[PDB]
Amino acid sequence: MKLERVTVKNFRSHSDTVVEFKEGINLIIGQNGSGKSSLLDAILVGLYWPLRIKDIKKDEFTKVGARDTYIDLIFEKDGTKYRITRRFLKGYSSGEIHAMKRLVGNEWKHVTEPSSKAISAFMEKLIPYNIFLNAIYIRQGQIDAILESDEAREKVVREVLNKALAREAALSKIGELASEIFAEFTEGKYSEVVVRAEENKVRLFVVWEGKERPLTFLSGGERIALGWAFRLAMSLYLAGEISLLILDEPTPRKLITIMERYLKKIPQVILVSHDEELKDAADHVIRISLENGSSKVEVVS
Repeated sequence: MKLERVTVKNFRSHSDTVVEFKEGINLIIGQNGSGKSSLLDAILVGLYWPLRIKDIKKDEFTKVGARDTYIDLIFEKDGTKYRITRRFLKGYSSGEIHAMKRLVGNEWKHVTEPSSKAISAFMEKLIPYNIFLNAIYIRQGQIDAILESDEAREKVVREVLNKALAREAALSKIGELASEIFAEFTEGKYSEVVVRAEENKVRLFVVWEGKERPLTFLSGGERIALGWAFRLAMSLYLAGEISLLILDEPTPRKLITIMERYLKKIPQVILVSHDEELKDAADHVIRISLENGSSKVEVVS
């Protein structure tokens, strides 16, 4: 899946936001409170309405203000360009209008009935809900939680993936994938990460000199590298392949190398951050700022 264009009108601080996405790493940059994460949220809801994204309530779309709330997402998947349009009307005569069309030549045509249920049903076939919200979308805090502790890690795994028979196999596979990725991250310094399952506790080890070692055995960058390797391994386990990554703001140097080496091999990456240092590591730079109480976009690269 490849996002192309997102238009958000009257959702949170986005009065009239239009963003064009392209191949490679797309960096959305700006100070805190600019509305980047909310734009991501808008994309997610735009894709998977009326399913629950995070703790977002439908009211934010259906019952705020007098002006229409408008979400318009254009994306490509398997050669076909799709366009989802959701319009929420306010006031006395309030309601909802939902459409999903595909591009035939130079004209948009409905892929299904213009209703929430049908569009949802279609999207479930196009890209299942749990896939996007776990394989594609990397929510902020998950890496930390992975690197926090065994219980937290267990929490993250349980969150991302969802009867221990499948749990074990899943963690084994994820172990393999994570080994493979972490082997790349550390340039072969390590070749095997061990993911052990226990009663409400997922243990994560790295092998050194044949013997296993815990998180503290690693350097500062090696740990974050391991966390990323694990999370990405889980994504890969879920999707079977990584074509699109949407990265919520990573906690505020190894990120640069992780971007330069790994993420640039991915067809499309959407990254949100306030860190200017990342600009050189991106293929396309979109700057967003809060002005007069509304988000404002400018294209840099």
